[PDB]
Amino acid sequence: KIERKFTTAEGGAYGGVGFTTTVSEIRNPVFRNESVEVPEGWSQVASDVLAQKYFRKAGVPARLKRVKEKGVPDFLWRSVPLAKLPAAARFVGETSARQVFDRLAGAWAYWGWKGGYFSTEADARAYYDEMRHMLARQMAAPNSPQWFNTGLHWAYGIDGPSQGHFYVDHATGKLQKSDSAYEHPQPHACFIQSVQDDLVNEGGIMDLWVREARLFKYGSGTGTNFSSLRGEGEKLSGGGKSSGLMGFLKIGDRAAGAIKSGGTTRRAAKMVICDMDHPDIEQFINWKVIEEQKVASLVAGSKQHEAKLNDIFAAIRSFDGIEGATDPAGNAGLKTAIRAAKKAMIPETYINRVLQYARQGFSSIEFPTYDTDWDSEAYTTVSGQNSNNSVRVTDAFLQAVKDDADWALVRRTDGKVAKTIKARELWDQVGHAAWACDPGIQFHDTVNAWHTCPEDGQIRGSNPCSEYMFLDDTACNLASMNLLTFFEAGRFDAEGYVHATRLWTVTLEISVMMAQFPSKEIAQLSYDFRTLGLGYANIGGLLMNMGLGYDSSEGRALCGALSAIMTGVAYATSAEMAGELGAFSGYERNAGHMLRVIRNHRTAAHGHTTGYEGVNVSPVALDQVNCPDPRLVALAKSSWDEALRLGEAHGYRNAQVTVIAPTGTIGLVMDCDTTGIEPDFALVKFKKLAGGGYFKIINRSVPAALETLGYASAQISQIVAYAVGHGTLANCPTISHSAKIEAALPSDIRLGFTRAQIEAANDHVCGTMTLEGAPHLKAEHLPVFDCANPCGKKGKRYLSVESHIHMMAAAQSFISGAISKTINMPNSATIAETLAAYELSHSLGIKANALYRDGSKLSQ
Amino acid sequence: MKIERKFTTAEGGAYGGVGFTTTVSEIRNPVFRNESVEVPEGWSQVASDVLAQKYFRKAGVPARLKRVKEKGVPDFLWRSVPDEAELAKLPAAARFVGETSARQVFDRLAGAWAYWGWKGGYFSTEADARAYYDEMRHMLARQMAAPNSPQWFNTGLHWAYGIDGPSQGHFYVDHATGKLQKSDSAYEHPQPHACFIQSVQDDLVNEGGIMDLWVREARLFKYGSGTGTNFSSLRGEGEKLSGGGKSSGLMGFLKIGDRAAGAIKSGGTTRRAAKMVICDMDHPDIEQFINWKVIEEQKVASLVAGSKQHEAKLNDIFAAIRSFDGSIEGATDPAGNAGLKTAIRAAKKAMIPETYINRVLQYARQGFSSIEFPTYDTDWDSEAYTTVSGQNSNNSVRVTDAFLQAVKDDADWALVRRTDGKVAKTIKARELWDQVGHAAWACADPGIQFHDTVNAWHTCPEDGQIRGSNPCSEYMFLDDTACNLASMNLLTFFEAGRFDAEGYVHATRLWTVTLEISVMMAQFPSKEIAQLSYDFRTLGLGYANIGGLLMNMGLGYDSSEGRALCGALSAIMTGVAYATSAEMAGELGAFSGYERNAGHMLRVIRNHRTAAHGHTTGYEGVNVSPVALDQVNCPDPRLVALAKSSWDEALRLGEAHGYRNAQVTVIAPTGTIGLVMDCDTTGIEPDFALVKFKKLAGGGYFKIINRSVPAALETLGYASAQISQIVAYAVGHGTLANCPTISHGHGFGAREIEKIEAALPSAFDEAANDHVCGTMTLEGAPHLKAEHLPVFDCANPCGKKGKRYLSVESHIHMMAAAQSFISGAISKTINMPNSATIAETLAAYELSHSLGIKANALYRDGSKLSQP
Ligand SMILES: Nc1ncnc2c1ncn2[C@H]1C[C@H](O)[C@@H](COP(=O)(O)OP(=O)(O)OP(=O)(O)O)O1
Ligand SMILES: Nc1ncnc2c1ncn2[C@H]1C[C@H](O)[C@@H](COP(=O)(O)OP(=O)(O)OP(=O)(O)O)O1
Ligand SMILES: [Mg+2]
Ligand SMILES: [Mg+2]
Repeated sequence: KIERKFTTAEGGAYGGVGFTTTVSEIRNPVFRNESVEVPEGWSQVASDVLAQKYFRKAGVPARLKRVKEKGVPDFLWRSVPLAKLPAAARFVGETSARQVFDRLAGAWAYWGWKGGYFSTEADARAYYDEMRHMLARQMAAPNSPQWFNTGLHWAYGIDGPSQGHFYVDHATGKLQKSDSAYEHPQPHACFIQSVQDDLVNEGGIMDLWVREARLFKYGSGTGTNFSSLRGEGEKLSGGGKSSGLMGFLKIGDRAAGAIKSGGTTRRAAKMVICDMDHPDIEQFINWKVIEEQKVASLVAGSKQHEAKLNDIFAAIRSFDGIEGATDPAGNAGLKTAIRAAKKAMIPETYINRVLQYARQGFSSIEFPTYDTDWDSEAYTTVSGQNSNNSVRVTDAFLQAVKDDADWALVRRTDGKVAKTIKARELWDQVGHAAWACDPGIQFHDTVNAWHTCPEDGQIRGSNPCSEYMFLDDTACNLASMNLLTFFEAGRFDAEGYVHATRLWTVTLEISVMMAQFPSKEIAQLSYDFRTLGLGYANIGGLLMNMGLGYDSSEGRALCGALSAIMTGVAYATSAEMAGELGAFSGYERNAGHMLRVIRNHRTAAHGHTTGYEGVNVSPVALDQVNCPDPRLVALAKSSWDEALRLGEAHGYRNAQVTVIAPTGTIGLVMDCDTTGIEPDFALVKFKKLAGGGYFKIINRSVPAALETLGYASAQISQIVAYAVGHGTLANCPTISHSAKIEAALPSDIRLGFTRAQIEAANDHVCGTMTLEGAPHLKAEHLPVFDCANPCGKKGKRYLSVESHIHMMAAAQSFISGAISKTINMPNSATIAETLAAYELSHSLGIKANALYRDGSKLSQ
Repeated sequence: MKIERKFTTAEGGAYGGVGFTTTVSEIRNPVFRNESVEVPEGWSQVASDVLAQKYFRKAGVPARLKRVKEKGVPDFLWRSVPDEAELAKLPAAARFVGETSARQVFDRLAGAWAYWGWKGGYFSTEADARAYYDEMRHMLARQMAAPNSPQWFNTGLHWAYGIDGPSQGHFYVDHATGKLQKSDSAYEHPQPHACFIQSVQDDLVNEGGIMDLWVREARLFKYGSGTGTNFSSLRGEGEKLSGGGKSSGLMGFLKIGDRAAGAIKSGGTTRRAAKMVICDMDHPDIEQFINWKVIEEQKVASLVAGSKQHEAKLNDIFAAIRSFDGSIEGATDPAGNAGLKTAIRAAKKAMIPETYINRVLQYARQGFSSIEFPTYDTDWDSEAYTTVSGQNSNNSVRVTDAFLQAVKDDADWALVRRTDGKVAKTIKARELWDQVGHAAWACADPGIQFHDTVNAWHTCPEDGQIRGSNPCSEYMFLDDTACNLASMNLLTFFEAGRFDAEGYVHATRLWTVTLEISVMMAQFPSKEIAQLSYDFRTLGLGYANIGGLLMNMGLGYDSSEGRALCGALSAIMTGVAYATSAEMAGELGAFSGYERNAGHMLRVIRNHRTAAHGHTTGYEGVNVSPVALDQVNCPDPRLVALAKSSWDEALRLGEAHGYRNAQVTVIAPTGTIGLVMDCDTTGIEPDFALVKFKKLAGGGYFKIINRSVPAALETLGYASAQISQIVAYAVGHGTLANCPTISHGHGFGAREIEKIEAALPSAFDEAANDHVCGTMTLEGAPHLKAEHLPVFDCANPCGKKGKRYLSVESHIHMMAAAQSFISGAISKTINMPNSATIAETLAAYELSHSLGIKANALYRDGSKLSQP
């Protein structure tokens, strides 16, 4: 039975929340539509995403039916389909955010009782309402495929023919294939597919491209561990040798580059992992490195070709007295030009080719040159630029870290040593590759120390963002909650955080039941383990609304405390669903292992530094000391004391509870100041609206931040004008008096007018873009405003590399799947410091990570 | 059906008068050796090497065998399996060996044909089956004919040795029930088909779609087969999807299957994947298809130049820091190192991206004073050529007669969309023709296939138009069908100065039966191919060594007589083969798809027939009239009579019972089976040199005269006293006796002994070199008349001094004489001199269309970087 904490039955889901109307549009130097209706306090980057990312533009009719069901209530009856109107208006597109809200949360609760997740009809609406309130309050949101593909058959009756998509009955447990692609929604965007050492059969190499391409066609991402593939030189039973791992990786990389995510600008999300003991590991590590060099040589050689080949055209037309010019015997400078196209390594074929054109009386040569733009032809020529490539490393390899031991790259066919190598020498290649370009790293022993069901195999791979780590051929449904939107007044709504987690743990399962999967194996494996992926975001957005730095043990404490609460309330919620409907079919097989993941969790939640069973690196305990504790750190010990006790009685409905996803698109309709576990990137940003947009404003985070500290209202406006500027040169900048000030704060003049970069005008008319060296503010209270990058042109302080990592390790001891992250390092970063970030990550109990040095790639 | 004997007697068997002897085959680097090779005495060392290293079953052949008695099966046709009881009397190493004699190959080849043909009811009596068994093996031993390599690899392994294995994804149709089945075994049903034409639909991930095609293609590449597909059904780039968004275009998905083909070795060997990609001239992306390989060759060259420049210019940066005095960061800055500022200057003058100059600077700061920047070259197998795309495909363009008309009329050309059929973009037809000319002139691609000439001879239009071909463009039929090939060595039918037409008709009939039995015995790599191959049963009988036959008859390749002979021999082959098909349809019925295409095929047969009677008119529904059989110029008037009689009988029997097979003849390249047959020339090709290298058993070669040169000059009438002087002019006297430029001396009398005997190697280290090692040509030779000189023209000039060769026109007109009597097409790639222009390449494509040719391809010498 579910409660009611944010709504009343009399007011419904929208009592206390207003409503407005805005207009979304595009145009180049013509997609439009204006009726789009959006709730209160909603931004337009929120409103505009929903208008063409999540709205349906056609296919719903004007007014349509209910259907008689008898199981459960009237308000959750499906809708199904024109002589009222002409050919038009039988053809309408969505227009209000409540239309999608009611079809998302309605289809949630509709299927929800079909499975019997409710006790009474009173719970159905008390859940149908309570969840729409969090959608309108931007409190939480599921993954984007749910924002559109859920509830079109429930609320509108949209349907069509289908194939390839297979599901299972929620009541019988039988494998079925779909006759419709809409009546069974598709809530999953992550997939961890498998691949075998085989070409043409199912589950093989060429089959995987067929499996990935139907994923890419729908918009989902996929990740695969390819180390099952035998290396280059491994023999064939009745033939010769294999081409190698990289040769087949380039087939899939080329296929990902040609298949768009549903046809739009979005690239294909694809992850390519390889074990450290693979014979072709050095080719895998240096894949992006040498392909990046091919891009560099393509632009250098093409320009050198275009120049020299025209200088050879020079000597034949500089000749006046004939065309004896083709001969490299008697011409003004053709003997100089042929040795000028040599000299620069131009192949002899294209030099004779150019004078072969001249003998036909030809004017030109069409030799295109290439650049370093990322959508160029050069990058499309090379491989790798469509895959995220990580490396699976065992703790044994990083125990040859210290002993300077020898590493065995073992063959796949006959499990025999193919080549020996110093481990640090191989570790040296990993540091250089990521320093210049990739690969990411995933610690195989750390991720499997928290694997809930190892009897069904080891954790071998991840999704394109390394956030979801379960068995192969498993999907996952996602949802993240905007953290700061429970924060009104000075306390934080723990009353609502656990109600949000408990309620959102349930809706995620209901689409493990509601779903229709792109393959039959993934369909059953999903039903068998009912994996979940609940996360949070915007924690960096509140951590200074809090009033305390991102790089602060007082902040990692709060992070690990609410990360413990969410995952604890989620596991305890899943144990409550296992007593009413039964644990997931794969639990009893692994009841001994899954329960050990949970006791290791709350041992890390009780702050204990010891007592861990089966972990390779003991997780970072939760800081009992430095947490602000608005009745919180004890609440984290409360849920896992209850999740362990409840799970011991009924098991668990889900094998995994939580993740941390890069809530990029989904964090925009939520008005999340920061995304995922990240901090904010600036104290100054912009924002669009109807007619024209991107009038610059001040990050509303630090007005409320300094309000938390001892400060008067006019006594922080203080610094906003110091940071956003005055929008005029009207009174005492260095470019006032004399040489029309309706630039209206764009923050350029269309100088050569003698101005020794005295752009304190920019510091004046447009603000310092930073609070470093600001009026009034106490020195000890500015580290609480450090961002991801140095704020502004003259800002110099930022959150260091360990600030990002230590924040991660504090949360990962209380999350099922890894935290997705790529930390920017300064251009100064050396190869030693790059491995230092990886080596620090494993010692801190992190499962996966990714680096990027500033200015390292030609894609700048 | 009755099978007669012409080459054997029942008492003599298959090898009566055929002597067998044993040789040695060996391979190594500056590895594998077979000390056991038994071959017919006439076989060369090269043919033995091909047999031993490619066709012999190298392992798994049991040393003791035992027959499996079957009911109704003659005893000599019984299967055999390992004799497990008698194998245990041997050391474990001797129980399963490899094949050792050509007889084993011959026996298991014809044994399986006779065995399966018997169960299929193809033989009237046991005597006919034994005659077939005997005549088949005799021809194989006598190098008169050969099936395509997959038959040499695979046919008879299960029938002769019981060799078996598991099988997935392969299918066949039961000859008795007609129901589709799945193979339990990988060897019981042989896989004799080498070429496949495959369809693809405008779909990404459904069966028959794009990604599924790569799976199908990969399945063929693993076994060693080649693929051909017309991709014109794929959406143009920018065509909207009804689910929202555009398609990324045809070239993007072509890049996928091209990258897959480069990563899959055909047959697992060092061989490359045989892949044919075809686009229609009205496709919206036709411009990117035409200039595809043109741009990729530039990308290769840019990689060669850009990498070496990146190497050279970035090493100098290190040398500027290493020879700096010793502050090593007042060394990394160019403000304190004058030589370093010169290096960065020379690096940016080379257009090297500065994002890469900051890296090597930051790299030197940490202590490393070295870097590996790999540099690429123009070799075909190196990393540069596999980085780019297209290299794993033969790109052909499919041209309509209306387009060629629009080029003549300077009309404009619409590029039709695939979804709605509306005009994507209008282009001038002539400038589109100029790109095809410029592309093929620069990087050999694209080739061309004439859609209307191909479908003018399509015998089964009710089941669709011929849309594509096989990798070498000889097989042309419906999509999702295969074809088994076999070629006859024409020269073997020439002895005592006359062409044994009676035996040629005999070999055609028996090999037509053989190829049809191969359809019945086969298993196929997909259900649709298995069903369609069962329903139409296309055969690919062909020939080789017509150029070697022409030279042996004293006829030039570029002559009316040589073209009239090939047309007659091609008319007899296809005529007898079609008449044999019609007779087989008399006893067992026409193929399932014939009844609805009868009026269509019989029309094709009539045009073949009227082409045989010499009529320059009398063709039904044909866009470009074929080259009718030259009646007055053929050197043997009896062959012109036999051609007319064969097509009269082929149509008469077709009118009665139809035909067992929808296609029947083809001209394959015969590259490997030509070596095993010891054909002087392959397919329709002429010869290439007047002196050749003979391979010795242990290793090394030594040059000899083209064996057809003495036979030619005899036919023309040159006396034996003149023959030896003409040959020694070409091959040389081997060793410095008779020279008039530098010979005997004034010196060594001791080291002279075998200074001189060491002069046959023919490296020679003025015109004294031409004396001992020969001119290697016949122009300017003693005794030889000037009107007989063209008889020795070859595709390439011979020797360093030789200057005449066969014209491009000679090649094309020889094709046109044969194409009129070929079911499919003729695999040909014409090599043109480096001096050729873009207009001359288009003229070659234009001349081929006007002469009834179905497809062609050109390679200008020196055009590709791949050519050393
Ligand atoms: N023709 C080929 N060229 C190159 N690599 C190939 C080829 N065929 C297969 N491979 C590679 C792909 C895989 O890495 C590996 C196994 O492929 P496949 O032969 O289908 O497996 P298999 O399970 O049948 O084993 P085996 O080949 O030993 O019988 O060999
Ligand atoms: N996501 C994609 N990105 C790029 N091209 C795509 C994508 N999906 C399909 N295509 C291309 C592949 C083909 O060229 C063409 C049709 O493929 P597909 O959409 O699967 O066909 P379909 O038969 O389902 O038709 P339709 O898209 O009209 O419903 O579009
Ligand atoms: Mg295999
Ligand atoms: Mg589609």
